[PDB]
Amino acid sequence: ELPEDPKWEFPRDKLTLGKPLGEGCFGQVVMAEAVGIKPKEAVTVAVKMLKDDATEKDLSDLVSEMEMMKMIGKHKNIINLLGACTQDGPLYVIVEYASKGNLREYLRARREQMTFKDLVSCTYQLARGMEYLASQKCIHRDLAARNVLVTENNVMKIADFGLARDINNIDYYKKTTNGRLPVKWMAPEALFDRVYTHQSDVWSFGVLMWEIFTLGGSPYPGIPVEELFKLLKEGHRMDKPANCTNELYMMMRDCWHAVPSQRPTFKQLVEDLDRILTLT
Amino acid sequence: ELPEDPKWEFPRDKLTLGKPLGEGCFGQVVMAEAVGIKPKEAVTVAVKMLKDDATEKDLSDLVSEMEMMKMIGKHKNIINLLGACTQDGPLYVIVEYASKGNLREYLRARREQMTFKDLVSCTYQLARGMEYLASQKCIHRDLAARNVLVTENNVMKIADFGLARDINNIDYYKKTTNGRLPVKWMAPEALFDRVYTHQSDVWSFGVLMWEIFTLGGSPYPGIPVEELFKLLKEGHRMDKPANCTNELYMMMRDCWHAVPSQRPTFKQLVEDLDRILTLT
Amino acid sequence: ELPEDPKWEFPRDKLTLGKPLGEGCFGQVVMAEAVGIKPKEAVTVAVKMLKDDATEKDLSDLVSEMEMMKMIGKHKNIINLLGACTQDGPLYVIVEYASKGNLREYLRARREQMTFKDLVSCTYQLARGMEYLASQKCIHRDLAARNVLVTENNVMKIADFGLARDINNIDYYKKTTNGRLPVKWMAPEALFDRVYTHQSDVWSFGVLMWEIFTLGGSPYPGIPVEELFKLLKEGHRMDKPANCTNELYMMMRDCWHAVPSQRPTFKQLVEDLDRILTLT
Amino acid sequence: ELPEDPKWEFPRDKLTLGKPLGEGCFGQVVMAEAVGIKPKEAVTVAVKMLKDDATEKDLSDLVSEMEMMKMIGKHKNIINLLGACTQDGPLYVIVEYASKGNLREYLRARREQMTFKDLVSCTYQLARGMEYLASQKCIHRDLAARNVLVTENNVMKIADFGLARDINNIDYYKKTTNGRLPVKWMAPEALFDRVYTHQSDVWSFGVLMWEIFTLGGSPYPGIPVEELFKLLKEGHRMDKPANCTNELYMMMRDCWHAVPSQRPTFKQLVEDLDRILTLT
Ligand SMILES: CC(C)(N)c1ccc(-c2nc(Nc3ccc(CCN4CCOCC4)cc3)ncc2Cl)cc1
Ligand SMILES: CC(C)(N)c1ccc(-c2nc(Nc3ccc(CCN4CCOCC4)cc3)ncc2Cl)cc1
Ligand SMILES: CC(C)(N)c1ccc(-c2nc(Nc3ccc(CCN4CCOCC4)cc3)ncc2Cl)cc1
Ligand SMILES: CC(C)(N)c1ccc(-c2nc(Nc3ccc(CCN4CCOCC4)cc3)ncc2Cl)cc1
Repeated sequence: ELPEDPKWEFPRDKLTLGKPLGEGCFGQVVMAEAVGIKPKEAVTVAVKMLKDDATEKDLSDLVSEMEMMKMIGKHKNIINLLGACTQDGPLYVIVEYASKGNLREYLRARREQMTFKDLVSCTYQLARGMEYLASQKCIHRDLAARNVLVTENNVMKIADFGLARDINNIDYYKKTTNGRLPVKWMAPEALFDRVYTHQSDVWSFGVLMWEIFTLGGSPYPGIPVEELFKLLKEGHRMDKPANCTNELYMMMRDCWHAVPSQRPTFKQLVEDLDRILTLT
Repeated sequence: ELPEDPKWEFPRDKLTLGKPLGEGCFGQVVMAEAVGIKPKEAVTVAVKMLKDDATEKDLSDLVSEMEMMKMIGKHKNIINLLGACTQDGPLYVIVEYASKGNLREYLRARREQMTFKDLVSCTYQLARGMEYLASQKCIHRDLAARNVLVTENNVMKIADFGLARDINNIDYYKKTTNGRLPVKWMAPEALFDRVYTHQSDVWSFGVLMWEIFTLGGSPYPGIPVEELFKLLKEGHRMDKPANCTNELYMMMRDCWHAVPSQRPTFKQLVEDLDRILTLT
Repeated sequence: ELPEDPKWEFPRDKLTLGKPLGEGCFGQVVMAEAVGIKPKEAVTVAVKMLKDDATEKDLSDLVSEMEMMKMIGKHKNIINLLGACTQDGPLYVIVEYASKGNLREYLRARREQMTFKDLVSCTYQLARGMEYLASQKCIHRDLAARNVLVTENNVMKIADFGLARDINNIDYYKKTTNGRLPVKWMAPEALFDRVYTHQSDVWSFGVLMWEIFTLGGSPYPGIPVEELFKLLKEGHRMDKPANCTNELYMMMRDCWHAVPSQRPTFKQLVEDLDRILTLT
Repeated sequence: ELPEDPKWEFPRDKLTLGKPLGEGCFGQVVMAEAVGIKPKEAVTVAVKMLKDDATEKDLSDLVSEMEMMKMIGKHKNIINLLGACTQDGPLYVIVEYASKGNLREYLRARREQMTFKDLVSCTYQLARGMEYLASQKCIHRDLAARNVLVTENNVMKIADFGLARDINNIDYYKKTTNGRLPVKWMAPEALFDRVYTHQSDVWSFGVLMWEIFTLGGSPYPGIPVEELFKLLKEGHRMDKPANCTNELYMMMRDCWHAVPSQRPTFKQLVEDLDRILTLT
């Protein structure tokens, strides 16, 4: 059924599936080996594919993710699309491999020992990735620690574009009902007003920072998602994590302004975060 | 709520609403006069706006239509977006005025007297408009006679982009359930397979030709939409209209091939239709 | 395609279509004559049917309306389902005929002369109809003046159940995104919280009262739907119509309490409205 | 946010969470102990709850499942709803515990040794459960081996009602787009025609039988979900599993008739399956 794309197509015989990296929401990812880089030698990659119980939504999400990674482009703070097996056979999305795993699990481990200087660097990389994304006119809609992978040598890479959208010409004003996004990372306009913008992503980024500075802590601790709907309206916000500069918490609190225009842009988070690193 | 766009914004005091051109599915259009073209004099235009009972879908559709007309661009066989009043007040979408009305009502009238040479010219213009649209990577999804307007001097213009989509980077494979498109103009893959492509639009164009050559006739005469679901699967198609070249009916029948890839592209319909006109 | 229902099926030869009563959102209604009541003589009825450009949504809405009117039952303040032509041919929904037309247009006319005593009676009937509906565990979701018909002798009848739902066992908590309901009649939880209950309908009823006491006035005069989203959050409400008891406006204002549980039930509106009538 | 239900409410202090039984699609289930049966002693139960990354869909699904289990009722071949913690705190759905696990994993294990007589008994129980469900006017929409649990003493229990629907008064004709159902278990009308009936469930049951008689085999072996769309149209079906009576395969093949009305009802599968067991 799927159409063809010559520039991205990759021969099935040059791929050898292996150890399953983990099951997802609309499929699963397994470790693999692919012959084709321009050296033409075996480099380790990750292959996202469907399961037996796949639904049409699962199918459409994975295809969407493949199509998003193509328009986004090449960047070091995001996982790059290497190749894909679409023609005659099961869909395979070939992306780069991240040896350390996901940011959440990574952080919760080292609590060798990790430093504060690292956390600011870690956050800065992510700010850079999101700045680029926003420049490409793409809204992620699912920014979280679990969705950030870390390779060998510790490079921060934003992953999982199954829910991302192309905002180049269309913004989906009053069309995005956002019922499939995790509530604890959603901005108020996303939850109640049927809209999603770059400013909505900065809110989520704010929550991402909290996860980092708590070493993989779960947002709104002790507060179930079901009561968060009214609390968010009341103006409730999370408090400062013991192990965070008073300048950092103000950045978080800034991403959490009820009014979208009053929140900082990703370019701003880049400049300000760059400053703090130099003075660390 | 709506963001701003300087290049397209138009002052409310320079607009004078008037005679209602007709009610639609998600609002209504009225005749107006606007001072701002670069002469700076009063030119007649059409203003699309919401009604009192507007829904959020109605709202989102109209905004979508405005955003689509911006990425599509300037073309003579499509109604151009002139201006828009978004800032502080009711949304107003200012597009050009078509004096004769819609193709369907237009055709059903003259049955002075109209010629066959006209019908081929009429169809050719439409083929040109759709070729351009496809080039801009836009799928209309609602091509029909009622959605084609004709100005003074008889220029064919494709209108109503509330259902159109941007296919530049994303195609919506297995996501488009297409429940809001008129069934008698829908291609089989659109109705059953959760997809919509340029080839799907050629099918609809095929039905548009039938409407033209029957002088505003209603597709599948005597067949209710409710039984069309099974008939379309059986391979049922419409027959040749008495007042149509045997070469024309083959073009229609070609747009109606169950397999999308076996249908002609819009560029082909351009070349072939151009040929027939010269020999008319 | 549609299944069969013996108890409601009505022979096509005993029906004679006629004057079109008006076009709708998902079809149209025309005046007709049907032989079959138990006298077996020609009684005037209204037939709801699809148009040529019908969509699958239009189709599904009309079928839904037919199925809703069956579970709701027999009541004088609601338009009753008389019969239906589903088997072999175009779907026809046969409901009773209302000679005066819709409440909105009706009211805007007489502004012979109508009295205040009438308006309270008119509102009381509607309160009775909605009480019954709520008892049948049905949420209308589209209560408005335009959706209330008035027969000969002036009986108030609630119509148009295409958007109504069955709440008997399922309530659709966080599933109802409500994007197809007119915003000026929607309750805040309906617009922002992805829920709809009987309390949501009382809000709409509150707006219905305003329409009545303004003689077919348009809600939130001078305020476009697009700015109503923020105003509703601010706590903005409509003010008292000159030609309304100070006791009435308090009932309206009571249907408009931000908290659903603080609004009056339909049974309460019945008792209180019954009181005022006796003292009029 | 969630309303209250006295007859089903269960005190949080009388529940002790424990070992996680496994993660799901919209939450997770953990083993627990609850004091309240009418003995008033500690009985093991299973608690379905949300995770930190829960979405509004996840939330709405779990609530839907709780509401479905209430209207369905008490039956031995389905997992019964014991209690629920909704008021003030995280939503907890308390259902009965199944010690052996899910049918799929169960079967794939014993391939002590299991007999053919068992498989017919196993299939018969499931036929009984589904007959009852259909009687209650509920469509499961997700019948599969993975969704059938087996308790101690080997009783077959149908689980996971997050996707189930109430068909009592409404059937959702042309409304059910079914994009969240696993394709390998879907009936053709479900996949292409926007409908779902009891006959659609018999198809899935047909696939369930295949899973049983292959000892937890994966449907359409070697055929990826992506090519199944065209194959299903071509009339392709699965072949007889080596370890299945020629009378059984005919029952499967009967559930797989393209025309819904030509498939057997659940009552029929009950009578016929009951016959074969007696002669085993
Ligand atoms: C979102 C989701 C779930 N679909 C998902 C899951 C995995 C990935 C992913 N993971 C890795 N690399 C990697 C390496 C080690 C481990 C750790 C695995 N773990 C360690 C502990 O023991 C059990 C296995 C995990 C991942 N590389 C690329 C990608 Cl694209 C992306 C999305
Ligand atoms: C799709 C829909 C309905 N929303 C819709 C409706 C109208 C238009 C539209 N119509 C005109 N010009 C025009 C001129 C005359 C008549 C004829 C009007 N008619 C003639 C007979 O007497 C009654 C009025 C009709 C239109 N110009 C621009 C536009 Cl954008 C577009 C879409
Ligand atoms: C919601 C919608 C639009 N689909 C719709 C439209 C019409 C009805 C409806 N209308 C009537 N009776 C009636 C009588 C007179 C007039 C007045 C007609 N009007 C008067 C002025 O001149 C032009 C025609 C209008 C209606 N009876 C039963 C029904 Cl079920 C229901 C819904
Ligand atoms: C659909 C889904 C996933 N959400 C899901 C998951 C679990 C259940 C469920 N499971 C059990 N009992 C049980 C006992 C043992 C094992 C085996 C667990 N397994 C064994 C092998 O080692 C690892 C753990 C599994 C389940 N009881 C009641 C319920 Cl309601 C229902 C749905």
